[PDB]
Amino acid sequence: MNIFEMLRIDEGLRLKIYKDTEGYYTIGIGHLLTKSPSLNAAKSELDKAIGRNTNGVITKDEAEKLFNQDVDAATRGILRNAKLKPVYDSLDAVRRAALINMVFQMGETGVAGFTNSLRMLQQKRWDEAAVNLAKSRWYNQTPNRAKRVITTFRTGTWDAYK
Ligand SMILES: [Cl-]
Ligand SMILES: [Cl-]
Ligand SMILES: [Cl-]
Repeated sequence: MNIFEMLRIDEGLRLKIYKDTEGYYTIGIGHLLTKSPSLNAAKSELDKAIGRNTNGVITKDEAEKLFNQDVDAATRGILRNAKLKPVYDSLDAVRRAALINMVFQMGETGVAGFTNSLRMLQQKRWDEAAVNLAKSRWYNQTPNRAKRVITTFRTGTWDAYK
């Protein structure tokens, strides 16, 4: 397993514009297009992202390409964030993947706000961090996915994805 396969499992793959769990226009492997309620604003962002007139539909290669960009960008954003970088650097490879997963879903800002959990993760208090992570909108809104990520931070293994 690796970050790519992990995200592929959590986000799925859809080739036509769809709405995410929050109601936002997305495509591919969890590539958010816009928070705007307009399908037209979404198709336009799509064409700009792809470099062609898509008419709201992309190929598998294009979805994969967006995904590669988004993972890279997620990871690099973590290294550039003063609150996240130190946590990431302290983690082992498996847990690093868990933190990238949360940043991919919720944005760097969102994650950077889990101050207490980040502190427990850096201290390697796994069970305590698992408990704290769960007291969040994140966990209540997407319980299945959050548990998978939480178990990942707790155990340092990919068991939840097997
Ligand atoms: Cl893009
Ligand atoms: Cl460095
Ligand atoms: Cl879920």
